[PDB]
Amino acid sequence: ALSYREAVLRAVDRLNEQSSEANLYRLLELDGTPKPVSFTVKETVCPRPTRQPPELCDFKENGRVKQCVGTVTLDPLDITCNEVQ
Repeated sequence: ALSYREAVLRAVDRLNEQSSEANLYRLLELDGTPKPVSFTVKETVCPRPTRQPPELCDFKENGRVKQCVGTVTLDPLDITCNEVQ
């Protein structure tokens, strides 16, 4: 469970690392073999090149919200996030 939650936060970090957007996204809601994941992330006030954990970054109001899905290994990134329509 805990390792699970941590792998999701870790994924959020990777999405931010691979991102091309201006700001860091932060976890909004969390809904051996890789485990399925489904969670939403939301845009924060912190600009992408910032060595600040996203959880210390306030959400941007009216900031973009995305739904991410895929998998995580409790020990490559396999999640794709699409803006919520």
